[PDB]
Amino acid sequence: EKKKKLILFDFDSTLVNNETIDEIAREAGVEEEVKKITKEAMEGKLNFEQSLRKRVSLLKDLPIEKVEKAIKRITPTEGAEETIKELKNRGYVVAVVSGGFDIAVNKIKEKLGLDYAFANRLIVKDGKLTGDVEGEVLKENAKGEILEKIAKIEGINLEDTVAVGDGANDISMFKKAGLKIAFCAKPILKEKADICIEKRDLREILKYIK
Ligand SMILES: [Mg+2]
Repeated sequence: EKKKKLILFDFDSTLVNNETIDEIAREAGVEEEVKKITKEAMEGKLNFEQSLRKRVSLLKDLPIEKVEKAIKRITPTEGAEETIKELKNRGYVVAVVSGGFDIAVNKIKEKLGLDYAFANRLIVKDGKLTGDVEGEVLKENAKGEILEKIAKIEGINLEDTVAVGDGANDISMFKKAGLKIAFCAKPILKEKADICIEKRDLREILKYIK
């Protein structure tokens, strides 16, 4: 009869080792420029949505096959599946909320056995990226809105939620969460975290969760 907890994870650099957008940028020949903007966005120096639309536009015309080649290089962070299975083993609900893309996130949702997955989407036409991106994980308070929505669906009080993030777009998720864990995170998020983990193994979060 114990109560369930809801645990939300950020995708890029948290559940997986890579930054999806930077990997696709490599295939489009704009890795350096995109990497730089990604770093500023995660450090909180830029509005997230404007920074993402700017990086995605540099991907215009990339064939879908090259997008997949970049996605295939994405690997799960050390300890990811074991950690998710242990949380589910306790009866907890687990979700991934990402400013990244369904094309990468959908895969990991099934691979790791997550209950919820929210991400943006790359627009495609004639088998190539158009350079646009649309979705519900763009606005500054988007992740916090999703955390509240999932918690309501599950009947779980916000005090019983845990957010694990690593970038500035995880700040709104931290505002609503009962426990805030910064996983090998940028300074702007570490300032706001309850706990900061710097060892790159997702199982390290289990020590802090009953
Ligand atoms: Mg991240």
